[PDB]
Amino acid sequence: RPTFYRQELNKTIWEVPERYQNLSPVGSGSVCAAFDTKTGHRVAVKKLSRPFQSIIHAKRTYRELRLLKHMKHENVIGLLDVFTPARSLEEFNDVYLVTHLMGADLNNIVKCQKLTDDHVQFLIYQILRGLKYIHSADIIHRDLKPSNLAVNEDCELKILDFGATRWYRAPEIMLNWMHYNQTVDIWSVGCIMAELLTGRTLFPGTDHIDQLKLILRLVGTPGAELLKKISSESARNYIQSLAQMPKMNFANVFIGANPLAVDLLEKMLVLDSDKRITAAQALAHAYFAQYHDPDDEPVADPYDQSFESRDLLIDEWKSLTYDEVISFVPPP
Ligand SMILES: CN(C)CCN1CCN(C(=O)c2cc(C(C)(C)C)sc2NC(=O)Nc2cccc(Cl)c2Cl)CCC1=O
Ligand SMILES: CCCCCCCCO[C@@H]1O[C@H](CO)[C@@H](O)[C@H](O)[C@H]1O
Repeated sequence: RPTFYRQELNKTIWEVPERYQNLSPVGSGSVCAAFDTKTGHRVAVKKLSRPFQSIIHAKRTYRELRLLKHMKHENVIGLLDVFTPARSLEEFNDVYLVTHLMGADLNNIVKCQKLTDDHVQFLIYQILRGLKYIHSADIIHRDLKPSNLAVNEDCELKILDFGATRWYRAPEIMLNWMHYNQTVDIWSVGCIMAELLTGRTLFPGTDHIDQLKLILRLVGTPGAELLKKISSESARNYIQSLAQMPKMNFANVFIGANPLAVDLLEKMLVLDSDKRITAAQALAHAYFAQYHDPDDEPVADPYDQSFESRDLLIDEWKSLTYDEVISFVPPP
């Protein structure tokens, strides 16, 4: 069991093994960049804030540990290490997670290099590939946007969650529809891709209602087939009252873009989540012919998330979390 050492960073106490050097704040859990003096590579180390404060917190701690221990894909954050100072369960009250440091996020790439059609094809391919793997474990990202995308200098990408966000949110998450299918994340990819093509935020809503108005101006007011599914008496009368926007002709909107990009955008940015292309379908889209390889778009091992429907005690969440810390095997 390594020797730990205590350090102070922007008001936070950090106890990590010696192995991890040159800590410097990256944001606020909180996250430091560090040098792994054991393998020679830069890492990001996340310290979980108040992991066991609530039942909701204690569960979310367990969730994060479980999810990350299961993600083993090129385009999704992976776990290099997980550790705690605590030599036993009684002492246990802090959690740290370790991943590969990617040096920049996608907003950074976007505000200071105008991207080629070839770049957009590569970056969105990678999001979809990571997303196929995510979706096959039955997991929904729900908060996909450029700041949750890590990119290196070869423009290689991983999907992650640092925890407006609204600009990339599916209109149904902002109406609290509640079931949500995995294409919520495909609506996000549409917003990300549009902005990679344009250099501009597709939907810069000022707030929650402006967001929705902006979306409705692009895609139009809901079609009969969609109105049809609004089981809620509620919505329907309100929507029919609105300025009855027709769906904008996307070719006209994303003018000079590759026509396969446009066509892929029309298949992601559909109001009706039942009609949006899946991550799998999208990888087979002709827009990605240069990068597509059906033998190299792997799906995840079965993910046991029976724990999600469980209501347990803080002490149980914590002890479960501890066993997950103990059982961690690092990758090669
Ligand atoms: C209900 N719910 C889907 C929304 C809230 N979630 C967020 C999702 N989550 C997560 O923990 C989560 C899920 C992820 C995918 C993309 C695979 C979907 S990535 C990630 N966490 C993460 O990226 N951590 C991290 C980031 C930078 C540096 C370091 Cl060092 C690390 Cl450890 C688990 C916690 C929770 O409850
Ligand atoms: C302002 C009008 C925008 C509302 C967007 C509704 C489109 C979401 O799409 C809907 O999502 C649900 C999954 O949560 C599905 O159950 C519905 O069948 C599907 O049509």
